[PDB]
Amino acid sequence: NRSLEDFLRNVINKFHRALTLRETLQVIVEEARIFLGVDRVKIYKFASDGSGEVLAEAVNRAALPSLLGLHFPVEDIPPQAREELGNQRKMIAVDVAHRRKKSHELSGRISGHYTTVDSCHIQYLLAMGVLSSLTVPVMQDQQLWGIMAVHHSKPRRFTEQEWETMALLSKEVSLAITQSQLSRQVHQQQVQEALVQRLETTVAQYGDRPETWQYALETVGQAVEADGAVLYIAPDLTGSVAQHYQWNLRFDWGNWLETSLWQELMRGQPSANCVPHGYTLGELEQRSDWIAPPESLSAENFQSFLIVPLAADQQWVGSLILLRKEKSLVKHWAGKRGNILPRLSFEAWEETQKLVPTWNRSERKLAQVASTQLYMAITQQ
Amino acid sequence: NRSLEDFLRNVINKFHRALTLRETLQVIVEEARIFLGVDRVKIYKFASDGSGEVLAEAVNRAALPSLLGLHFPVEDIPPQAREELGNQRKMIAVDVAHRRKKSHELSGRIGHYTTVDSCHIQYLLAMGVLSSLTVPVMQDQQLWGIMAVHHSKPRRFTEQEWETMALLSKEVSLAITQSQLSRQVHQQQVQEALVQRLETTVAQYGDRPETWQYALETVGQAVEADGAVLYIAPDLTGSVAQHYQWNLRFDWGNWLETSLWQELMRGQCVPHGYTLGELEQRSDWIAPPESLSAENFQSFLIVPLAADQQWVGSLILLRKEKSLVKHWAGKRGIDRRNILPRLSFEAWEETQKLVPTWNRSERKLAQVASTQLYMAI
Ligand SMILES: *[C@H](C)[C@H]1/C(=C/c2[nH]c(/C=C3N=C(/C=C4\NC(=O)C(CC)=C4C)C(C)=C\3CCC(=O)O)c(CCC(=O)O)c2C)NC(=O)[C@@H]1C
Ligand SMILES: *[C@H](C)[C@H]1/C(=C/c2[nH]c(/C=C3N=C(/C=C4\NC(=O)C(CC)=C4C)C(C)=C\3CCC(=O)O)c(CCC(=O)O)c2C)NC(=O)[C@@H]1C
Ligand SMILES: N[C@@H](CCC(=O)O)C(=O)O
Repeated sequence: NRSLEDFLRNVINKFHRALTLRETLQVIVEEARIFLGVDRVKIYKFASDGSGEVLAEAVNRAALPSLLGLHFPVEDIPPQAREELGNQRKMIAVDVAHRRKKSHELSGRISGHYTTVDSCHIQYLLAMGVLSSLTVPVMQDQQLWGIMAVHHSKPRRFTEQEWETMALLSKEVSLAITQSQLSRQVHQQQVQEALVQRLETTVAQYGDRPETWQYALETVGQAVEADGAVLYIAPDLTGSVAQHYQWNLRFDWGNWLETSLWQELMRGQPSANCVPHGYTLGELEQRSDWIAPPESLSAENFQSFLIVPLAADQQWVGSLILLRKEKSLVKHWAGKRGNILPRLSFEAWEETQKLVPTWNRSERKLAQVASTQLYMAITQQ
Repeated sequence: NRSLEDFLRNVINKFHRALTLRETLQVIVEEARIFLGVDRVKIYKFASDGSGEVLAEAVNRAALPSLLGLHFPVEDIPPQAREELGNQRKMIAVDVAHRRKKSHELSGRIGHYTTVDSCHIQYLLAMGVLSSLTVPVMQDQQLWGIMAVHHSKPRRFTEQEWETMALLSKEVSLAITQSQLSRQVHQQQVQEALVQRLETTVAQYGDRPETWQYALETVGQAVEADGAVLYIAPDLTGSVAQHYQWNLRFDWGNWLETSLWQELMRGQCVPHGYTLGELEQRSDWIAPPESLSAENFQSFLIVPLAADQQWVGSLILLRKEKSLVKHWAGKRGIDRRNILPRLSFEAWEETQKLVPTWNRSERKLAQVASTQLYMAI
């Protein structure tokens, strides 16, 4: 007999009333650095393409540089090393001055063997001013989420007491990542429900008037974090012209929406139940029925479209159109990357990248739930 | 630059100060029952043998009975059901009155029915249950247990409720991980505090024989043994074969000189476990007096204090037979357990006898203390 909105709030109040993920990573590296008495302890998180970022860092600035916020390319860690770190779950200790390494299991020991290090990784570590390195794999969903990096500018051997402690801290990071990922999912459930309740109240208050649909559309566009949005309402029983509503736009899509192109698009039909389908601008232009929009239309940098038909079997009543502009992202890399020899400079290199917007799992679900509500509201609930 | 003792206490203070595992399961089931408005929500944890226990429960007592603390046997949940819940991670809903079921993925979210086996139908009817939702609880990609949602009346669960239960299952899984990691850190302190306790008694209390008695009781308490034996091999040419005892009635001075224990205290500092049944079936086996066997020691953890060449002593950690009592939900038959379901789930109390084992934490701890003593004398 308790509402969902009240229930989700109780989950966070009791199970997710903690610190953020970033703040937790920061606490962990500082405790490791003090306990080890080393120059630098970092936490590095892989991206999908194998590259990564330094998310947390405790560092003696007099001894080592700060790599916080810097990105490293995929080639820095070759498949051989990733295999040993992830699938074998090996912590790796590199003794630079003697060009040797050793591996201990992240799991346990129940009881060291030295191996010669490749000359590239030796120069690499030298270029960093590092003579002692301990790489600790961070696991999540049986995958290498990233590493914990312990660096010292002087020769430094680690006792087993220190191995086990870093292995323990690795599980703490894994714990926090799990915590943060679940708290994210709960919060997405709150946003979903808050959108539904807001839409229901809007209709109950205003009814079947343009103010309802204008307010509802931009409420949805804001929840799904789009850059712009359009709600199209088809002619009802015995004809009722056509209604369209816009948010964060500049020109009237009214005439453009009546095009053969958009009538097919809004229904989710190719030829060129509220299942949202994503599109890029470059894909729509390749349609056989593609008709160019006005001049000051394509200059708004709108590149990503999420079109959701307002339908239910033999009943199509309209469509929800969510838009996203091309975004410019800045990444600071450690040295100039963009082969056989390692780079010997790790200075901050700035790069700007025009990324094509994507509609993730949560946003697509949110758009589905939103359009479903819109369908039920249009057919007079 | 920091000691280990200070570090581990900071880890617990900063990451492990919250509700216990038991308290969290009880919070979770109570929120689930109130939210769903059903008669009973339970959390059920599997043992290694396939059986399980109702750890937490929220129940409308005027609608359904209480199963809190009760054990259910392995036969109740057949291999195929464990496969669906575990490796396939299926949430299973049973509509008893129509003898049908539908399955949904624990993580899948964006409706088909199948006939339920007649046995599981009788089973749920015997419980007074007409509507059931079984949600797998995972840990390390293994089926840790289930969350059981039971209603006496027919009840179809909406999509919003499926996701919500799935979310609570992830919450349970999180609390389990936190609990286990909290246990590891605590066992790290026990191992640490043992060492510092010994070292304060080594370089300060001299080489008095009273030290080997205090270290024996300190280690014995840390490993939570019922009795401890420290055997000192003859020193140099021919000193004296000594032995210290803790919580040991009779004197094992004679039995230790036997080739039975002489071979056991030399391996063949890695700890190794033995049950009494193993010793009795040994080709090398000589019986002890009745006064020694009257204490009923069944589990032996022998840790040879040696480094290849030099073998100066051996550590023997002992545990008596344990008696565990189980409250089975209904009386189990002597045979034909997979043939017919029980129709009565009244608490049947059975006492069990078992030989205690030595887990990874205790064997690691026994190894730490043993090496600590080897370098001592
Ligand atoms: C040589 C042309 C190329 C190359 C090869 C290479 N790398 C490794 C091992 C590792 N390199 C890293 C990189 C990092 N360590 C860090 O701390 C950070 C920042 C947080 C980065 C980006 C890691 C983690 C490993 C694995 C663990 C280790 O310490 O070795 C090897 C293997 C070494 C060996 O054989 O012993 C090789 C061959 N590195 C380059 O940059 C070139 C492109
Ligand atoms: C028949 C002779 C034997 C038998 C077989 C059987 N069981 C199932 C399905 C399940 N049975 C359980 C048991 C429990 N449910 C609970 O809620 C609790 C907590 C107190 C227990 C111990 C579970 C979890 C399942 C799986 C999920 C489900 O609801 O189905 C089946 C499969 C049913 C099917 O056809 O799908 C079968 C064949 N059960 C017996 O007890 C007999 C000894
Ligand atoms: N060797 C794999 C990674 C294996 C792992 O994740 O453990 C790679 O380079 O992508």
